[PDB]
Amino acid sequence: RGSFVEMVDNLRGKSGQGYYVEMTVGSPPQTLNILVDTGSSNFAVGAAPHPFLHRYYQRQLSSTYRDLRKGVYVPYTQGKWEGELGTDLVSIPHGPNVTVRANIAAITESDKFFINGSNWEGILGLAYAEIARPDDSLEPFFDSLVKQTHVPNLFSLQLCGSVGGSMIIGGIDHSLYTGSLWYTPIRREWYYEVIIVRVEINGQDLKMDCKEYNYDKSIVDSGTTNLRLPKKVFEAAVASIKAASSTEKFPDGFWLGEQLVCWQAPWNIFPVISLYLMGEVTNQSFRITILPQQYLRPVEDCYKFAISQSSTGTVMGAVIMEGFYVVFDRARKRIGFAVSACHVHDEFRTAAVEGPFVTLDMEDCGYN
Ligand SMILES: C[C@]1(c2cc(NC(=O)c3ccc(C#N)cn3)ccc2F)N=C(N)O[C@H](C(F)(F)F)[C@@H]1F
Ligand code: NA
Ligand code: NA
Repeated sequence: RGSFVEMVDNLRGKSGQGYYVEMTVGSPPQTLNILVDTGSSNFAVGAAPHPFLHRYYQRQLSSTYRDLRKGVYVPYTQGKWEGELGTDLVSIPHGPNVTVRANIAAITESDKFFINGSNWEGILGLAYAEIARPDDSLEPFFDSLVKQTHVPNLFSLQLCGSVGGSMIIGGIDHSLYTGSLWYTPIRREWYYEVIIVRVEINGQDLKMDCKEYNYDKSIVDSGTTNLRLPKKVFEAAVASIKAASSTEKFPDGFWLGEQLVCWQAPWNIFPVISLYLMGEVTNQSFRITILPQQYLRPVEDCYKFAISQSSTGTVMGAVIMEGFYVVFDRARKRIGFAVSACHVHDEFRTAAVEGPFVTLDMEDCGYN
């Protein structure tokens, strides 16, 4: 409760490749770097010598592996993986001092899944059983951790935008954030779905039916880079950001993430984005505010516009999370946000989490 020195700084990454944590699977333990992903629910690890991989799970070396004699096939818009289901013993060396028997999908075939040049070999899906594959009977890693140990049912993430950060399993570390935590209800335990109730660009409202913000869902997802916005909201958001900054002109492809843009060694024209999220109390909300620093990503002085359009709803990816300490408070069905002690900023403006605000009709903002 409160202080977890052994877990601080337990994430690494490369800009553009996500954040991963060291884990061990089997007996004797096999060390693997595993992508932290709050927008999926399978613990899926490379188990065959794909050329992009530094290492992979060799089930044959493990005395504690149990075969579930069941295959899984998992396609996405981009690519897919297939593998074999089983269970084995898992630890997190820079996490709690416990070992749990967990489901593992040993990935035996993949396309456009693994990143060439990255340092991770699997994915730790931290969301709920409802979106596990093949079906909701394949219990996720975190539910196994909680069922088999005294670890409380919550974890928190500080993603520092090369990259690093902290995954605190079982608690909150107060050194990772400043000011207060504000909480939004997890609307349904599948993804970490939340409800956005207002959006402002430099404190001007987009003024849309708030149902549009959440069409068909909004989620918090450390396994995606961009702030992704429903097409209609995305149209409104860039129209308003373009206008906000038109002191400078940029090729239009830029706004679609189709070309990059460059300077040397300009931020103050770019506006802040405020998302107000449904609060814990009736008619109460709070707001989180991000900086151009989060939505303009460095590529290597050339940046990518990292807000993009979506047909799967809003996705608050690593772009949003890197401003904030984010507490995934599963025991109470709520996600807390606070200003991260490590967020990328400047002398003028800071990322911010403020409340309470009075917002009426917040349940209308949910899509059904
Ligand atoms: C399972 C999945 C996934 C994520 C990544 N993520 C990354 O490669 C990555 C790269 C950079 C950053 C950062 N910052 C974070 N993540 C790669 C493959 C993959 F299948 N997880 C999520 N949430 O969304 C992906 C989707 F549903 F979109 F397909 C997909 F489900
Ligand atoms: Na328990
Ligand atoms: Na603090």
